[PDB]
Amino acid sequence: AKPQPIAAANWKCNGTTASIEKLVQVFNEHTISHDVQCVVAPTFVHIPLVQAKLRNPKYVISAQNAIAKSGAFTGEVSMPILKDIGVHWVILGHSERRTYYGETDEIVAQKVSEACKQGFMVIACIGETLQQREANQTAKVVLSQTSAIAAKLTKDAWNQVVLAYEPVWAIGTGKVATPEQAQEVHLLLRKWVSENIGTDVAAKLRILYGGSVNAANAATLYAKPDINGFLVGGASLKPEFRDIIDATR
Amino acid sequence: AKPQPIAAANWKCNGTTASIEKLVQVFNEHTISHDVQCVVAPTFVHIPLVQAKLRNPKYVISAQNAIAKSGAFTGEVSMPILKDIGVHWVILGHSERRTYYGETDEIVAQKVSEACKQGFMVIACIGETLQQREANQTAKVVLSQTSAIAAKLTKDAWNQVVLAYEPVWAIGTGKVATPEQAQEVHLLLRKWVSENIGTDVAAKLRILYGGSVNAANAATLYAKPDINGFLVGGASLKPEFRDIIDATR
Repeated sequence: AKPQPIAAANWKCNGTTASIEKLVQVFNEHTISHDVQCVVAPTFVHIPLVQAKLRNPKYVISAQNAIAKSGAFTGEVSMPILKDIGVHWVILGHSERRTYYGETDEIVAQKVSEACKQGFMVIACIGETLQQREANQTAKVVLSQTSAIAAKLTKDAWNQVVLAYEPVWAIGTGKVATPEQAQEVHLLLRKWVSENIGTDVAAKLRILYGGSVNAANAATLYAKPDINGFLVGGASLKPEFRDIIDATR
Repeated sequence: AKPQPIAAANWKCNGTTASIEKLVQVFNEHTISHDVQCVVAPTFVHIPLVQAKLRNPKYVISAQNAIAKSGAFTGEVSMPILKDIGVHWVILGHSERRTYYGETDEIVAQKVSEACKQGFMVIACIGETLQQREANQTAKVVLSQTSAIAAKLTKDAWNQVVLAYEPVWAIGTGKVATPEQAQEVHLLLRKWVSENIGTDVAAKLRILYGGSVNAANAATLYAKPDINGFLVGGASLKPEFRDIIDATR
């Protein structure tokens, strides 16, 4: 049996107080009747508003990034600061951060390890570029990204790990991976985890797909046996996030 | 006559809800009886708490960084998002961001220009390294940093600019610039502004000093004619920020 699914909203760098209040009300009013962990990841400055307004019992709040330690890091938000304010989920290694903001495999791996030590649930993002896919390097890349993370984790830390496979070419581009494309990658990831980390770990691990998930494509993705839900960007700013949650039934 | 001074607290990546509530109460209870703009720059996730608790009428709240535009920038906070939530001050180009987080002169200049266009008051940070100082390059460096910013500003934008001269070797090191060291740089900066931007602009411009400012050294710094207040890191997490404010009398 599949583990508990996750439907996660990565709002990225978007929102106003008014738009968030309206969308949160929509999410609150959508009654969910199956076992699913819903996640909303607002910008840092919007975390308190979401904490104040979001009440749907299936939801938890995540940060979109963090640094490991407090101190003289003007502009950054640390893991201890998030834990103190009640945020104990974090997205780490998103492609935008890997690409724009210097986050190498080593940096991502270190952040994931620090977050697990500090008691976070971590949505750790992996995924190949268009060039890597066309060179037949998808497996090599996602396994190298995953193994880099794994090298800094104890076995027991994996209870806190969620993988999000987001092919870079599918992020924001209007070009979702097909169910077959996504399932092939999720299958190979789960096999690696089973063999390298443990059979128990692999059975319980959520491996989410992201990159152009929408209300219309989500259910046929979720029907694949190794897809455990979604990390949703653009559609998660809209009422159709409700449909995406319901696609994990 | 000097323009209105500023006393600015850069909390950097520090705080808990409990510590912030206590410190804000201390700041609230310290009654200020002269014309000074006090500024507190909390981490992004702490902005709403500070907005809720800080009531001293001499204070405004600043961000420690921003990006110019909303969109698909996971982990970042944009200038429109800050304006919407009521934050209309921002620190840009802090040395930690120049050094750790890729912010070149071009990047800082672009951010300052975008922030001014969006109606922010901007505390734009400049300053030389220890090696640059020892090579007799202090003036060259701070004027190059300032001119890079200036090249992207209209004259009228300078009504929104505050410069913060923070020699890198003084930040967090227990080694404040002497009043004479700081004044020499502030004098040369103001002369450049007077000649390159305008005499009116230079007379009104606040040029703040930062780098190891504390309660005991602040008044003799402020006595210098071209120092208009302070950008304070470590001491601003403590009750002696009150003394620093009072040193601008």
